[PDB]
Amino acid sequence: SAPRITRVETAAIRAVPSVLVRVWAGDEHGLGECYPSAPAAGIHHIVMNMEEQLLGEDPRDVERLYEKMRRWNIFTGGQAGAVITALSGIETALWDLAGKLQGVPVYRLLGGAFRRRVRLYADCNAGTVDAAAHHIEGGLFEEGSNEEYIAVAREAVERGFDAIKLDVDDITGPLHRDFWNGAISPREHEAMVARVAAVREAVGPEVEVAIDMHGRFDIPSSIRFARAMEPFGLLWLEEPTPPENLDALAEVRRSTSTPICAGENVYTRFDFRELFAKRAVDYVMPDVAKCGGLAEAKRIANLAELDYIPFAPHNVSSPVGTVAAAHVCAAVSNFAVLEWHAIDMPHWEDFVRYPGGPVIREGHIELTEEPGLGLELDEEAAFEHRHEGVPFFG
Amino acid sequence: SAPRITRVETAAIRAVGPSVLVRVWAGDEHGLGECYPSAPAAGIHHIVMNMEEQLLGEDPRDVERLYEKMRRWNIFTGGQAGAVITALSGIETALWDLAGKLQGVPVYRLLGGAFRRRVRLYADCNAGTVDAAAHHIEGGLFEEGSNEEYIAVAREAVERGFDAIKLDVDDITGPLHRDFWNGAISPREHEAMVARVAAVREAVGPEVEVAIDMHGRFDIPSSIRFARAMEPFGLLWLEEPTPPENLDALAEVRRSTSTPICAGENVYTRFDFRELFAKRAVDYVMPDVAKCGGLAEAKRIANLAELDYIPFAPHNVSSPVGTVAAAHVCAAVSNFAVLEWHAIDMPHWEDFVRYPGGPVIREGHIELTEEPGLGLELDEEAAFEHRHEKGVPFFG
Ligand SMILES: [Mg+2]
Ligand SMILES: [Mg+2]
Repeated sequence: SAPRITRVETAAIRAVPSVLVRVWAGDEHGLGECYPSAPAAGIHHIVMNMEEQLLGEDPRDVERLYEKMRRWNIFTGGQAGAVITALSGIETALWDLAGKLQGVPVYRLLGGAFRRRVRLYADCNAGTVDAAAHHIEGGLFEEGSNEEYIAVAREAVERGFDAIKLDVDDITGPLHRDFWNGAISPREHEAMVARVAAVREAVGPEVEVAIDMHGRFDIPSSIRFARAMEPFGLLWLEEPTPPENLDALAEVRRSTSTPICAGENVYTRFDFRELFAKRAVDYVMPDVAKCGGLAEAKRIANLAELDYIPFAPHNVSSPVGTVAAAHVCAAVSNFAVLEWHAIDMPHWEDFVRYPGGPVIREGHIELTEEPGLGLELDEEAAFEHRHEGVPFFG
Repeated sequence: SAPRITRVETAAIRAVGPSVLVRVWAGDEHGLGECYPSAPAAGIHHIVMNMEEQLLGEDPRDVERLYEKMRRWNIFTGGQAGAVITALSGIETALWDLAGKLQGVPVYRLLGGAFRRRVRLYADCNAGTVDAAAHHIEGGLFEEGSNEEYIAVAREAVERGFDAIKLDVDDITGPLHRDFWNGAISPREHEAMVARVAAVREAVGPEVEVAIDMHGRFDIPSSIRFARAMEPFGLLWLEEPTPPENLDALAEVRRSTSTPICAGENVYTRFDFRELFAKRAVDYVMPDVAKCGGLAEAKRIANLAELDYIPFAPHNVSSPVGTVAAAHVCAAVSNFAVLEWHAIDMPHWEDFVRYPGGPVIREGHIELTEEPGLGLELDEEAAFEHRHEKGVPFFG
């Protein structure tokens, strides 16, 4: 029927505040989500600014369409982050649209499906953190902070999960001497270990538990703290050091038996190419809605596959972004677990209408056979949660 | 008195591209900075604005501490590089300016001092051909006799007082380029390029310095074959033969020829230039102060290169505001070589700022004053006359 790109519109929903991107091929459209990065207003204008390049194009050639917007930003931050996260949502939409247009589920456009049910892992939060992921409410030198954690974990296993994840950082805490260096104090140190030890005993073994450090610390601290984690048999220790020098991560990884994980803050495929080269990790966790979309993500997984490195994507978006990734995780032979950060957000599922009923069930996500992404945004619901600048389509 | 930050405003002008202007206030006082023309100026705008809740009340004198505040503030919000970095770059400049006005000392005297007082520039002789993605408009490289048009400008620059010229040689959208996706150079497309080079060299002479940009569009084979050909013309350097992602590739090319390899306009932050210098991929380095991270960042970057005896020649595509700040840094480092000027084609470039003596540039050089904070002033008038309709609201 020779379809063509007709219009591209955005919208900002409040979740974990992500931006939705809709791409129309006449009466048809695809839906995309953009990792909640920097200001939503920003992603917005970046995405809309990509419309010219899109208009009049054929949706079925998404990979080509990707390289197009990507190379068009070479001199305007196309290696960057925001510009790419903005591209992540568009690409998803295109994938959604292409699948529906040809009438096939996205994963069949990614090489088929190695599996049809994807397993997840749930995050467990303490108080209230800010944009920099710092605890405004709660912390190491707190009180029922640990119990608060153990509780969330319990509910997580209860709700059907067998993989949990929690952070152990607090830089704006009283237990931290200086904000600028990455040093951990003797006392600050053992306080962390205890937080870990506690949850480990509560959940007992046979329950995968990963720990996040939000890349705040220095070489010595990271190393010290990592050896400490060894007797706990963690699924992994996330970003011990700052995301900018991968050589440091490698040095840390190389220093202990505890497995290392990162990827959340590395963008293009070219960058993971370097991450892998430095043998910097045991597990890779890129974010589909943030790194460049499903296509980019599959590649990254393919690269890791050559080294027998497990693929466990980072995900902190609505049911949309989450399903986008589910599709990727299904066409990748070396997938491990997909992240879920919504144990604390009751309305999460109201953002979309999924076939079976809920998206998540028994700790997994059961992908269907419907055409492309197989979703349906509930517009009144989404509006009921719209972030309030980024216009809601109209 | 305890100056604290009080207000942060933006504004998008029309330089070589829509560029966000940043103004920071600490009471009656303010500092001025200019962002690099990245993506939609609106995005740069918002990013900058979203940054205000982090500055209010801060002592704008500990500038470096504030960059790290915002940079680190953006760990999980695209702060590793690109847009967010170009944005902060503007805000950084402002503060570095504000601070100088407060302490009452020119900026270079805050960056460790000056090695030289007047900085030499180089003229890009492809300024008006500008495509948002660096592609060449209405024809490109080959055509009737473009070589003529280029020699005209080359000479126009020498006359203008310059002794350093920059030229393009890529026409990916031209009739002589077989495919837009691979980066192969055809037999005839190749001769076309060398022709452009030869034509300009024979015209201007051997003492004028000429560098050539490839806008990083080619594969290993083409880059290498073209580089080996650039050897006889004694170029100043050859800019980005391969795409800006893989530096190992850029390094592989550099080991290939005797033609000097230069790069750096597409890499942000000290952390990334470290890897660059690590791979020994450049003969020259050229980050962009209004894009990479700020004067401070740019100085660190120069220092890293100094270690390896590598020349520092920043990429410049901004108005008098960004441009001058760039010279402050050019002054505070021993390995400075040449700063870029990309406005030979726009008559009102100077009408944006009121500069101490007469104009800013004078005979291919920029002389620096002892006037606190940069030493320049926004001709609010001209500024607004050339505002940008698309949408970032002016200073109010
Ligand atoms: Mg994380
Ligand atoms: Mg260039």
